[PDB]
Amino acid sequence: GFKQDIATLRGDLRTYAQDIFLAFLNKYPDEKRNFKNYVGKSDQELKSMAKFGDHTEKVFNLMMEVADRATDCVPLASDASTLVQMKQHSGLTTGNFEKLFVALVEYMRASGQSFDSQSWDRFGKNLVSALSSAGMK
Ligand code: HEM
Ligand SMILES: Oc1c(F)cccc1F
Repeated sequence: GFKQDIATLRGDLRTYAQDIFLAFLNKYPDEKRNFKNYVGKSDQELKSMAKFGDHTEKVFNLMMEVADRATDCVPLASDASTLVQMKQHSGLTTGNFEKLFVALVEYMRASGQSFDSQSWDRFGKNLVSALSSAGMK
């Protein structure tokens, strides 16, 4: 289930962090509007670019801590506040987060693996609600 999935993802974190973010950017090409540096690059090129590797691993590190601190796929209000109050997310709306989690869930569905995709889908919808509650537009 959800907790084991966090351990699975952490066990190959750099490869999952990259592959899931790339699934997000390729499913939602207009999301590159927040990532000008990424435009006109193939996956393999992105995975050579220093800000890409470092950003993707920092997102997935923090994602997994918020998932690990959740109860029944419901994130802490404190983690939602932190995410809202981040200077880097100045531009962002919950729709950015909804899309990341749709891609994650669809990546998990297509994997050969026994990920609890139901629980990640629930986690993403609960995170979006929390973010709204904490001030994100
Ligand atoms: C659970 C979900 C997410 C977590 C935990 C998270 C976490 C983080 C963290 C820790 C940073 C700081 C990275 C750094 O600059 O060192 C960051 C930066 C950033 N995040 Fe997020 N993030 C999430 C979702 C999103 C989404 C969905 C977007 C855009 C669609 C986004 C866009 C950014 C951008 C643009 C930056 C800084 C500029 C750059 O990418 O280089 N984040 N995020
Ligand atoms: O505690 C944190 C951070 F330090 C960064 C992003 C999200 C989060 F919940």
